[PDB]
Amino acid sequence: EFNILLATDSYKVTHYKQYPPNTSKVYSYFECREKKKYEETVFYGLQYILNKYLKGKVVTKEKIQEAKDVYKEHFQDDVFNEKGWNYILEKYDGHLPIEIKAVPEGFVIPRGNVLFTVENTDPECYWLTNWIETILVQSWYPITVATNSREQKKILAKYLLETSGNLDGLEYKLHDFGYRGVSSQETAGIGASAHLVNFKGTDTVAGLALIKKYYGTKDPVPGYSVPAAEHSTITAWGKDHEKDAFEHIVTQFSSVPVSVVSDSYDIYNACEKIWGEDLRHLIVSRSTQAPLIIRPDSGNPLDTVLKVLEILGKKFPVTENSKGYKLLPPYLRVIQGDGVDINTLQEIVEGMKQKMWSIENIAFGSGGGLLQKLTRDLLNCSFKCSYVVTNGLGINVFKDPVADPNKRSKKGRLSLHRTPAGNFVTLEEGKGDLEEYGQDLLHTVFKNGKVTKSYSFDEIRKNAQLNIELE
Amino acid sequence: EFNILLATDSYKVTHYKQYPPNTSKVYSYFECREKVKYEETVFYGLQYILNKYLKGKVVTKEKIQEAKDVYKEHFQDDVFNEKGWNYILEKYDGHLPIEIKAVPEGFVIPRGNVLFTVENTDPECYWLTNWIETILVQSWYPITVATNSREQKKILAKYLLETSGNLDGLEYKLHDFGYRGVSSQETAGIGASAHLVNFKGTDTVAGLALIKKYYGTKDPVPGYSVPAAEHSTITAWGKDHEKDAFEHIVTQFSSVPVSVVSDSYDIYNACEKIWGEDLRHLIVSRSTQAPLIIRPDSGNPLDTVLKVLEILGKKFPVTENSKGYKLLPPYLRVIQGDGVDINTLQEIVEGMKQKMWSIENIAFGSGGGLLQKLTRDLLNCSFKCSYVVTNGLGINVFKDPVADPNKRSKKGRLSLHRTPAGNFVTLEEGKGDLEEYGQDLLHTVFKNGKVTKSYSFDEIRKNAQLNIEL
Ligand SMILES: CC(=O)Nc1ccc(NC(=O)C2CC2)cc1
Ligand SMILES: CC(=O)Nc1ccc(NC(=O)C2CC2)cc1
Repeated sequence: EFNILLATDSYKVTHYKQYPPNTSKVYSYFECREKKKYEETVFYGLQYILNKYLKGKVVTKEKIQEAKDVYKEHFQDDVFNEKGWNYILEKYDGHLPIEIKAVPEGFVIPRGNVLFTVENTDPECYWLTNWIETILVQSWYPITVATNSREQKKILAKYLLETSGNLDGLEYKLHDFGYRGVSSQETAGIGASAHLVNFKGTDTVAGLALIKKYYGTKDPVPGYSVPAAEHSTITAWGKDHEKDAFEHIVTQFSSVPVSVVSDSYDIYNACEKIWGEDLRHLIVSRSTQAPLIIRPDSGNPLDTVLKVLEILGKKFPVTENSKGYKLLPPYLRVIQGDGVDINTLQEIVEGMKQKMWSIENIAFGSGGGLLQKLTRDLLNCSFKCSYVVTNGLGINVFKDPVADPNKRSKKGRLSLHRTPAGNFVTLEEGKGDLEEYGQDLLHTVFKNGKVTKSYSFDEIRKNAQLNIELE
Repeated sequence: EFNILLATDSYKVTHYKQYPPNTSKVYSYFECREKVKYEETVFYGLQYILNKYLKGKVVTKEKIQEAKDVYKEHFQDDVFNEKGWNYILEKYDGHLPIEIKAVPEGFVIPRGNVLFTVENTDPECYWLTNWIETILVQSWYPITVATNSREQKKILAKYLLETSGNLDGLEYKLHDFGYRGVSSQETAGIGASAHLVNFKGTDTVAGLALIKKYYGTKDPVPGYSVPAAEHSTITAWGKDHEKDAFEHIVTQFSSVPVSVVSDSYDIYNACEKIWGEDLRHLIVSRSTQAPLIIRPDSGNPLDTVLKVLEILGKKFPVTENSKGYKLLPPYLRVIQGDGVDINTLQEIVEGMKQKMWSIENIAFGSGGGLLQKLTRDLLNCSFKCSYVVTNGLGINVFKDPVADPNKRSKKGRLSLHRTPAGNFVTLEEGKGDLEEYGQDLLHTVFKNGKVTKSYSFDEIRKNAQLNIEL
């Protein structure tokens, strides 16, 4: 069973002996720090952490004893705020005396703005604000996945609109194949749910359950998939029988869309000879609601995609759309699911555009690039103390390392506001109290062990829409 | 509650309909495919997966119904193999009819060798082998952390041995600060445990419990930490009171080691004037068992370490060790916990060596670089079918993409062997049965719902030792 007393950076266990004596309040904030591109970030994932880990009776006698026993061996010393944890158990029935205020989930906010703040609601628990830094900072992950996923959506929308004249199917153009490429089951669910803020396609089922339990959607599920082969279901037929495997699978799945990996031995032979000749009669007969989707999975991603389209365009009837771009027949599409990240995604669609291929023709799958090849440094996700009260006097605190101005932190009590031009500004030093900038956009979401404001996944999706979708 | 019917890639739900008719056996294997350079990998972490997710009754009526309802909406179609899962429920009381063979955990094996194999033990459950690919493939993560952690130990060992003449304290030279920098609580525990294969220092508490539950150590805990400041415990005193903060903290922790972040405003001032002058009397009085450990945390990592050392060298009595390298007094050390990954670690220790500073003087902390900035591509961790039986005939299967020879997979039944020179070789096409290469080095670790062979964390550590330690 999860124990919040064991869910912090070890050294934090020792911090109740380090703050200035007579400190009644520690107030800290989280930002995606500006770095001297990722100019705006989707705020998502806090509500999961609040419900799964922080809410309700999270302290018990047994949990305190367990922690005491572990830390004694871990430190080879007795340092551990047993009294402090007892106080929360006795006075608040194990509920964290903490208030967290946050921007609504789904909101898209420029770098360098306060996204949430944390403070203790009882003077005795001044040490608790930063105890829970470790667990709260892990919000960097769904924030970064949602943000990086949204940025790939911008690229797709731009090129889809240019080559086709509309955005139809945009929400299916980047599929999550990341289940096997992430570091754990829990990461898989969190990461999949963050991708679903922006798209509807995922093969990692864990994302669905998480969304239902922690956020909720009107639709039965937030995510979808279609029948698809892997290399094992082709190669199991034997090297001389790829055609047989192909024929079997497309016939099994004759009325739904079907993805078939085509590069087991020779992707170009498979497209030109097998699909394009031997089995062409099983492809051209297919419904528009059930195309064959050809899946290359090796080689230079751009070069392979172009050569695959070139091959197919000579074997199947291609049309030219109203924008001047070439379009495969509706029963035939391509998915590139190898080597895809935000950099290569851009290179592929631009390369397709150069060769006059509509983005209508293709969709993308991303695994490690989508859910694993990301770090806290990408958006400089960071949690810092900005305000303390000591001897009843509030003081604005901050770091400002001489060798790195980029690591300077904000001062005092913070608030987030709309500017007169409609942008965002973070006010420091309690200047929000002057009320010159309209309402603070941060809302209380957690207070004294209870979740006080929640968002549905439908609202979050609405908040995270692209401008191009809006327009 | 975790449901293994829902812990696969969505598309694998439809695979029982895609294999050749009358297939009775699917046999697959995992390798770190040969292409840095990461020539050898530590095999670690399968035992966690076996126990937490695969063993015992993993199928119930409720889990079957649950997955049915989920997949119906997910595919917008009824495609779930309800009958197959019911067969396992009814026949084997929900225990998986699967056999897994694996190299011992902690083993250091060159790239391109079979590390584990998977096959169904019941003909009806031919589809089961690749259903669990997704869960088993996540072993890439502990393998890669452990391997990358060990590669850094190799670097530290070389430079420590060169500058000091021994390896004393090596196991504490790379400390895990990755708890906040990983993608989840579960990942934190797994990765920390993998780091602990090589080192004893971690602030990621979750690692200890994982090891205790799934592996076990003779000692009460496998990892240790020491009291340390963060920016909030320095800055909370106010910008004009950094000295007061330093004095309070080193006085509170006067007889244990204490790490004190010193770059809140001006690292160089902090070292030269605050520590080196104002509070010097509180530092030179400390025990060898309780040093002050000064922690810079910003600026170019190499330049910052070198300047911090030059500053301290002029304020405190420096000795020259037997190898001719400079050594701070035993009550004073440094930890660099910013910008550290396998690349910069190398640059820092080489830079220290060039300036005649012993590696004894320093330790490193790494977070995202240690536990998060790694992918399945680093070691090319990959799971592939190599052998099937269809119509009673065994077939050696494989992929071999024309535009990428690096993606070619192995053929047939596999086994791992010791060569005449004492190295590892993987034999394909069932050739291990010819008995020209001695016994198979893989062991059966899982069979029909039971873990059949396991390793303590102490055994794993021993297996993973560096040659220089041996
Ligand atoms: C629009 C589209 O192409 N969707 C789509 C295509 C393929 C897959 N799935 C696969 O290709 C799996 C085998 C990897 C999922 C959605
Ligand atoms: C040998 C050594 O220097 N160990 C060591 C030093 C510092 C810390 N911990 C910290 O510096 C925490 C503040 C980040 C842990 C172990």
